[PDB]
Amino acid sequence: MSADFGLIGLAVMGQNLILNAADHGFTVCAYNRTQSKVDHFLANEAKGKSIIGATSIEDFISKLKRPRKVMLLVKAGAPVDALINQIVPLLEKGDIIIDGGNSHFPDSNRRYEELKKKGILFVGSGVSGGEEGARYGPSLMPGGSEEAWPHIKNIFQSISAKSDGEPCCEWVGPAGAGHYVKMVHNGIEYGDMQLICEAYDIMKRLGGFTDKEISDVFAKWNNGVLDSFLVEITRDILKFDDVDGKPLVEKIMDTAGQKGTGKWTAINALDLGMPVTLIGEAVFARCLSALKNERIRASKVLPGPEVPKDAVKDREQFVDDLEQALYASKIISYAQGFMLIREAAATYGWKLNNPAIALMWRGGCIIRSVFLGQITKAYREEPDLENLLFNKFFADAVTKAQSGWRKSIALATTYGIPTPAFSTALSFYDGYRSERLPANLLQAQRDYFGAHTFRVLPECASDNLPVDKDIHINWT
Amino acid sequence: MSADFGLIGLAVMGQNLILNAADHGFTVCAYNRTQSKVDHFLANEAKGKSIIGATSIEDFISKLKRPRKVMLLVKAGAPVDALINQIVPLLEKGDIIIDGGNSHFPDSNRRYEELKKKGILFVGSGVSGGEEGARYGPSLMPGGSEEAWPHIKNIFQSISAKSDGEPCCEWVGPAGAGHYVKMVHNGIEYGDMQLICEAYDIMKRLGGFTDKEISDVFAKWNNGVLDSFLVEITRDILKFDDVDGKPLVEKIMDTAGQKGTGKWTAINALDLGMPVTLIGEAVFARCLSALKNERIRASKVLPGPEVPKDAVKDREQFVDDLEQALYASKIISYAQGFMLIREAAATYGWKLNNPAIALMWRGGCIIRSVFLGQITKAYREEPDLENLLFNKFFADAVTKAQSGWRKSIALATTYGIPTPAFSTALSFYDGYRSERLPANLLQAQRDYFGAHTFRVLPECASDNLPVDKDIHINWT
Repeated sequence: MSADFGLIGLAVMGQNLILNAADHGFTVCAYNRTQSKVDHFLANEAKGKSIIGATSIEDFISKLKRPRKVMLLVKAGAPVDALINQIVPLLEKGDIIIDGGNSHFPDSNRRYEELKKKGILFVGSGVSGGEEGARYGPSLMPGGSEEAWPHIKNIFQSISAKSDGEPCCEWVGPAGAGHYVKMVHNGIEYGDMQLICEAYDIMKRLGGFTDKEISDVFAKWNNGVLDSFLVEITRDILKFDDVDGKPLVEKIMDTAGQKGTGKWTAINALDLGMPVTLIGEAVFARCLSALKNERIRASKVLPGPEVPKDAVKDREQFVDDLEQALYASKIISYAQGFMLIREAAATYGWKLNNPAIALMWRGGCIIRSVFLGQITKAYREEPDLENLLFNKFFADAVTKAQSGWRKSIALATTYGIPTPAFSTALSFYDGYRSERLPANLLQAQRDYFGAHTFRVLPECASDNLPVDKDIHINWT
Repeated sequence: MSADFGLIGLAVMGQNLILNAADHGFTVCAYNRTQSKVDHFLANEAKGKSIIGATSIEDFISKLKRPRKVMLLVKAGAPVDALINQIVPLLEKGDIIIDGGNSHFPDSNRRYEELKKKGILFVGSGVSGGEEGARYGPSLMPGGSEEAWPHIKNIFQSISAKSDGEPCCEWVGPAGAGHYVKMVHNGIEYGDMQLICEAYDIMKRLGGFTDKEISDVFAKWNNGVLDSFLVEITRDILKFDDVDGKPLVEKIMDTAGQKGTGKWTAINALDLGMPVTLIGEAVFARCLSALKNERIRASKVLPGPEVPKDAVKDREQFVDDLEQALYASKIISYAQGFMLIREAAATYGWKLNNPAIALMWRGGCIIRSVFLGQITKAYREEPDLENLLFNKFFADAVTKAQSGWRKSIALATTYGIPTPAFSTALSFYDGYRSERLPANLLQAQRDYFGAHTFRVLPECASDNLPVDKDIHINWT
């Protein structure tokens, strides 16, 4: 029948995607596990647009052009498998299932291979932008069956956010790759929110700035190198007054939530053996924050330095150093993010495209920023770039940051303001640039209590201690 | 027939356990997947001791007193399930399978429940001490079927290391709990090795100490508050000369290995939502070290501060500050370790005993130290202690450490020596003691781009913004 695609799952997110598609001249068939929301949606915001409803699953399936394109925006987990299982029999080879939910990539790897067995095409797609991003242009990160891409390309790229004419949507890669890349985006997200919160914390508890003053600093920083959506909303949150003129944010319970996609990145980093330390710290910091009552109790007993009113003499220098600390740390976190992507490409055998991934994150998504355009640029120039930090633009940024980065950390250190993300970024940076790390002692220790053996430095190879061989020493 | 227990798996580890049991007056039946190693072992080190061999699996099973006690010391994974599956039919209800290998606890949870279904008793046991620890007194951490404990108690406690008359072996708890606790011990281990390596690195690259000088510092520190096995072997490694008089350790390739048990703790911390940041950093640092060629390349291009010959004027003060940094950081890592244990007890419904776990880690194991005795003591006094840092002894240690801890970190920061573990410990400490963290902004941010909602501080509850309710604000 008539409908370019259908979408099941009519939460605000999916409704806005359908609306977005309709506005771009697609006929969309809207459906849900239930009914109330279909009729209601057709009655209100879908009215007078190219949006048709459905009553049955077979009705839905019947209203869709060939090959049938079935997008799901449902809760992750078994409900995704529920729909898939009741849709497969109503389908024929070459039809396309699109999971747009925040599904864990091994599930998408599985659904991909299972559907493939039946000749059904699978697209596991990341979607980012929130409610309003879905309405006007989300970031879309499709992966799965490559042969499904020519069929969803025009729908996806038309509705996606644009960055300098270019759509924020390219084919990510095979199997669970789209959801994988969406996962990492969410890990990076956690990192950027933690880094921003540390800047706020240092200005508040160390500098003694009012929220309006910290808001103005974010206003100022957004006008420069840190230009980004998260810095904008932070600027906006910090000046937001409660009904009583007092800053609303200072009344919020300081216990961070996490639905899960953030820990997944840290876990994956661990599985893959990549040092994604900042995202790790960002996840652990939310875990720390959850422990509200334990911290109230801790605050009454554990000592720390006094923060005098005059700890910051030069407020301009303080703020300028902090900007470089935030900015350099962010560069570390993203450099770590792309190391992860680099290792996952290699381990999973996925041909992940670094410029395209950065492009897809430039707009639509929560982490959108000018900074990301600069990442796209670096990888356009060298798509084989082994680390972001080997790019001149980022190497220069990090060189310029040196003094402000270290000064802000020593300052937070001296005055007892927690900087988990700033600290781990500098430690990683200083470790990463070390030709020789103290892991030589680590190896010696291991060979000592466990005879686990060790390799010799090629420049130290000798009679005993030969190159490319596992050496054990009797240390006793 | 005759044999208190049998042990399958005749690697050096298991051989030494059998030997240890024999010396304590047990008749042990030795067996292997194969034969050569059984005959060979009976021919040499088991000769003239109460150790008998076996030829068949049924032969092995027949030589064992009732209820039959079958210990496995084989490679983790499927080989453990292999043995179990071929032993179960040759067994009868109430017989006891003991897995002493380094098995991942969910596997032990599974084997426990499966064997339980057949009325077979299961013990998943941690074993720590290495080759020589197995020969004279390892740490043993049994968990599984409580009803198996009265049957293995005397064998286990007799052969285990002693700390002040007390055996380093108590019943850990149900299902996979023994292996769980062994896992965490190994996470803690990673942390202590990384912390030690950072002290070494700072003295070497920042202080410009020779290895003999750093060895003497560890000699000195081992005579005090840091008294421990790992500090001893480090002291010993650092003075160890290669065949050419040059320090051997400086020739070792600085790429750390990890068999896996270390990442498991960080992953579990993530699954459980506990801020086990130091173990995380220790695992990530090994991951960083593996990247040898990328770091050589990084070292040639990325800038950092110069370390002048006179960066350390006062070597005595430098060393004294560092000792407090190492010591305070270690206290953080262990405090994090027991938070993990605390959450796992609660989430899994396991009645984990904190004094007993600390006791079991006091001796035999790689992390053995006087420090651990002090942990046992703290939990004997208050077994309900919510955090180690609420204990006076540790609170005082951390109070005394303040100045040396922060000074060493600011120093490594200023001069560009990586201190991932020192840094994360201080950040965690400063976060943990904060009544209010900037997770209030995090929550505001989330409620803004995703309407995820937030709670109000009870002391800020009002007309709008009521207590114990999920608030959303229209920030725009």
